[PDB]
Amino acid sequence: GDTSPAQLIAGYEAAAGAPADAERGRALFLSTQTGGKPDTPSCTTCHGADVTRAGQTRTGKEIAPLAPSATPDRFTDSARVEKWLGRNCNSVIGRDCTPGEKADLLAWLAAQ
Ligand code: HEC
Ligand SMILES: [C-]#N
Repeated sequence: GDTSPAQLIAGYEAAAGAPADAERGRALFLSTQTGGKPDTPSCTTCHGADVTRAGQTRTGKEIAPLAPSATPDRFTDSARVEKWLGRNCNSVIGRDCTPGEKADLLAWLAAQ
């Protein structure tokens, strides 16, 4: 792609002013939120709790696994991460994810 996962995470860490924390990323990803859309209370609603397995849309269509260990080119395009997170941070949390949240989430996801 046009970037590496490390370059993406570094960019978010610089915007947040702090290093990524993958344990915080894991906790946010598995969390149940109440501020966003009713049908999507968690990132796991579509991607599952184990990101090495396929996820499912809200209609049951298969979503390729988010883990780079199962799907190779994950997190190698800066616009694609922004485009999807720009949509589903709002759907799950009710607001855009901050750059620190994006750093933490990708740091956890990139190691799976
Ligand atoms: C269903 C409505 C979703 C919810 C809720 C969340 N995500 Fe998602 N995500 C969804 C799709 C259909 C896709 C694209 C399909 C694909 O195979 O990529 C994505 C994509 C992402 C990405 C980008 C991956 C890349 O290749 O760079 C990321 C980083 C991601 N999803 C993470 C993520 C998080 C952190 C969520 C909660 C805030 C979340 N997703 C919610 C579908 C859905
Ligand atoms: C997904 N975003």
